[PDB]
Amino acid sequence: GKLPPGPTPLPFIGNYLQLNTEQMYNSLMKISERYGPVFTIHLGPRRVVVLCGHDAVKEALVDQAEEFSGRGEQATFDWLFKGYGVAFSNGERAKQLRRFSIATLRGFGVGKRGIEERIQEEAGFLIDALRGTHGANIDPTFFLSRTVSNVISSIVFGDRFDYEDKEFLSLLRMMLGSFQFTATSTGQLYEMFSSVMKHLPGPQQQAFKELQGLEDFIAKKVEHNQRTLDPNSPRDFIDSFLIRMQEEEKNPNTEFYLKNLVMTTLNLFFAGTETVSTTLRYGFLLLMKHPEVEAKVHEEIDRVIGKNRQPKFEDRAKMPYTEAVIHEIQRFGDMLPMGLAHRVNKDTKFRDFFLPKGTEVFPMLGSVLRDPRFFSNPRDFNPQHFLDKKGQFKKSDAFVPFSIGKRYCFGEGLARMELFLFFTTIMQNFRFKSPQSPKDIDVSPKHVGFATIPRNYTMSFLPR
Ligand code: HEM
Ligand SMILES: CN(CCCC(=O)c1cccnc1)N=O
Ligand SMILES: CN(CCCC(=O)c1cccnc1)N=O
Repeated sequence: GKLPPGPTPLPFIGNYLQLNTEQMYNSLMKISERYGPVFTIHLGPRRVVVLCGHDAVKEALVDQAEEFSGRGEQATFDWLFKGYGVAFSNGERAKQLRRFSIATLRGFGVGKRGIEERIQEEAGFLIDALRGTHGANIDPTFFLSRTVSNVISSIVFGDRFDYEDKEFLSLLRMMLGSFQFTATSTGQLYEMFSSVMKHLPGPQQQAFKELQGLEDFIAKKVEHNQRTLDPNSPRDFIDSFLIRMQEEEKNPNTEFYLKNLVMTTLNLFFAGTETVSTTLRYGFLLLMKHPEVEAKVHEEIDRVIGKNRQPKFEDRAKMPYTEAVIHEIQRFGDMLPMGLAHRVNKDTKFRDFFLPKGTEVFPMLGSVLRDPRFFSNPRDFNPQHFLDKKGQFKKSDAFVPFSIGKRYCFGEGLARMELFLFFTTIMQNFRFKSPQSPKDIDVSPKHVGFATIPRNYTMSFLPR
């Protein structure tokens, strides 16, 4: 029993005095610099091992992939999921749900021509919607989120929602509110002190109501799908999972049952909406602070693609600049700064430390995206980070916004395709005008915590 070094905690409050709830990333970088790249923290009463920089994250999550593939505690969410659903499960449950969720999303077209066509189909509606604003200043938040969510929604529910469906707008707010809550100083405090904070009035109460709203909605859709299920012709992710529950009814230890379906579906609908939506939203702001970057992306679209032919995922090979920009938006944007919490599944020897079974591990993916050894200017927006001196696309080992190892984001293929298609389709059609000159636009985050949330803004879409 020999743990990574770390600051001496106080009872219950843990390392609270050294952890500034407003910028947790800075606090943890300060502690790493003091104690070393691998260190122990007390997040309220919870003992956690933290990993800082590429080497430390990669050594754990890759070199010891099997030991570090457990899912740790996440207080904003555990009260609801309770260890069910793909994203929140462990061991055997995680393997089954993951394997099926992957096979099933491939079956509806993910990673092939079919999802490409669904994204092109949905982008079309966004085009119509944005033209329909006639260059007025709009908050792009829900314009983007409607379109993004409709891709995953098609797959998981069988049909897109209408843009004017008021229940659809509601659900989107639920996702937006609860996602942002994990970025706030209150979200951070909650992670430390949930056993008290759950019973107190506060922004946490609204996050709970939204997460509950999302669950009740998925439950209601699953009930409807049961009542009308055709077991030889599945219309969606829900049907396929239902069909698989039928087939596993004889196995009293199956992971395939209603709770795991509701929770996994919740995971896909939520994960499939908010991250891509937020990445787009941050990217637009970044591109209006950098019109010379927007311009070069424009000339690349104009040259490889055209003013009208709709982007296909193949075009990216011939567009290293746009690809560098997109990746740079993901690296700069640092959507999930701690990823999702991990834990060791067995007693584990890591460097010269011993991590007993169940030890919680926070991979600092943000410390990797901003690791100075991999990025010439880690703290600037610089597409040159993903370009060689020939102007060709250059991959980086520190490019980890989807995490790495056994639990890596299996939405990765889908996200990359959406980001490329949606950036390129939108920018084909419109240039972005800010009601502010490039130099007064603040690209620093509104909230940084378990998510990175861009500042509110408005913008004009001006047609080409
Ligand atoms: C820009 C978009 C996205 C980013 C930045 C992102 C990032 C991440 C990260 C950092 C994790 C944690 C993996 C770990 O435990 O280490 C994760 C997990 C996960 N993501 Fe995403 N993701 C994105 C899009 C999506 C999409 C579109 C889906 C829907 C298919 C999705 C579904 C999932 C699921 C189901 C997990 C849990 C996997 C598991 O527990 O084994 N993600 N994602
Ligand atoms: C409420 N939500 C919590 C976790 C979602 C998640 O794991 C995620 C989010 C963005 C990208 N990939 C995964 N899941 O339903
Ligand atoms: C917003 N984000 C959730 C971040 C996961 C989280 O809540 C957490 C908690 C403790 C340590 N690491 C991540 N996913 O949608």
